[PDB]
Amino acid sequence: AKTTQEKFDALKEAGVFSGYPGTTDAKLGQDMTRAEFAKVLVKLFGLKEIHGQYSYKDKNYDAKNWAAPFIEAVTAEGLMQGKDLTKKIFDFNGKITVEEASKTLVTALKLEPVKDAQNKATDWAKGYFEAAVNAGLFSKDANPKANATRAQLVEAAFAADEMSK
Ligand SMILES: CO[C@@H]1O[C@@H]2CO[C@](C)(C(=O)O)O[C@H]2[C@H](O)[C@@H]1NC(C)=O
Ligand SMILES: CO[C@@H]1O[C@@H]2CO[C@](C)(C(=O)O)O[C@H]2[C@H](O)[C@@H]1NC(C)=O
Repeated sequence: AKTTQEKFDALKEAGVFSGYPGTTDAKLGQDMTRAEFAKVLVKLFGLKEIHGQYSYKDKNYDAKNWAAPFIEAVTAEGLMQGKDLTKKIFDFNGKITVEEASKTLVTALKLEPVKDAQNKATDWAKGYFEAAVNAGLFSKDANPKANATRAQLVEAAFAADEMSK
């Protein structure tokens, strides 16, 4: 049993995570954009990329956006939907939150969301967060509304990959 840095080393090896330019530093106290997390999900679950397609109307969401193949893939898969359907906004530059990540992983893992869960999560996310908590993907005193740290995401990702046989 294996430190957060060691889990990151393993996930980086398997191409799931990448680090930052000019440094081998994992920066586990830093946040992560929704674009970066979409990639992580794609690699975590071996989803196929989707090129030449753009389903969202965010500014600079187009063929010059390195993240679009990943954002399209997690969207076809049902793991992510964006933040509103009417305006078709994904918010690729915003940071992934623990309750958002929770949604994605609970769904990818086909776990049962909890009806009428009591916790601090946003309404739409309460069953997702509670299920993610009970799966050991996030700690029960993580803040569901806070941006997830890279440490928390390494831990959640590593645990999730375990749950896939
Ligand atoms: C700003 O450079 C980027 O940093 C990103 C950090 O978060 C993740 C999910 C990661 O793999 O660590 O994605 C990284 C990008 O791949 C990119 N990294 C590099 C080395 O250019
Ligand atoms: C603001 O509405 C929420 O946005 C969340 C963004 O993160 C994810 C994981 C997403 O699907 O991309 O979950 C979204 C929630 O379902 C919710 N989005 C909607 C359209 O209701």
